[PDB]
Amino acid sequence: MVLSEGEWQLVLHVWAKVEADVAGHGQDILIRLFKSHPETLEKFDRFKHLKTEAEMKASEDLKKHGVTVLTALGAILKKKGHHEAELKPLAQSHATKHKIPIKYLEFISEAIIHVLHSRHPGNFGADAQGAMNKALELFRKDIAAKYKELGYQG
Ligand code: HEM
Ligand SMILES: [Xe]
Ligand SMILES: [Xe]
Ligand SMILES: [Xe]
Ligand SMILES: [Xe]
Repeated sequence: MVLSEGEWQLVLHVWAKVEADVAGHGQDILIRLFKSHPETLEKFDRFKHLKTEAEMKASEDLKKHGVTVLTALGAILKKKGHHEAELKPLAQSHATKHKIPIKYLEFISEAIIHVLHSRHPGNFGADAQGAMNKALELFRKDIAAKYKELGYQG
């Protein structure tokens, strides 16, 4: 699939607002993911112990990881489809070391969309959400193709 420049503009415009507070958005997204789909938390031996939303919000370690996640995603989105080089090490670590199924990438995509919708209603109307969804679908499609080459695809 290919996004139009108009679609990338909608994605990068709302992303510019996300970058004003990377740590805060990273925290919101990861917490939303763990509350909505508790099973995903089991993949993080680093955070499995967190029992409540309050503990999650208080974790400095969780906030640091959210920044790492958003920084990696932001670098990919800014390539506007030319992300082959950036995707390789991510696909390798998530397929071979972390063992993250495609299903879980769908869950975090949903979490990202929910958070942007709540925090940026004026910059995340239907058209902007559709463009972000297309961008995340492209990301997942390419990661899935990589998983298959690496011998995981699941
Ligand atoms: C938007 C998608 C995601 C991005 C861009 C992303 C990015 C990253 C980055 C940059 C790292 C550190 C380097 C590495 O290990 O590759 C990482 C580590 C990791 N990721 Fe992801 N990730 C994503 C989704 C997920 C999901 C959905 C899960 C599981 C539910 C997951 C589980 C992990 C785990 C277990 C680690 C290691 C954490 C640690 O112990 O330090 N990731 N991820
Ligand atoms: Xe995140
Ligand atoms: Xe990933
Ligand atoms: Xe994603
Ligand atoms: Xe992408």
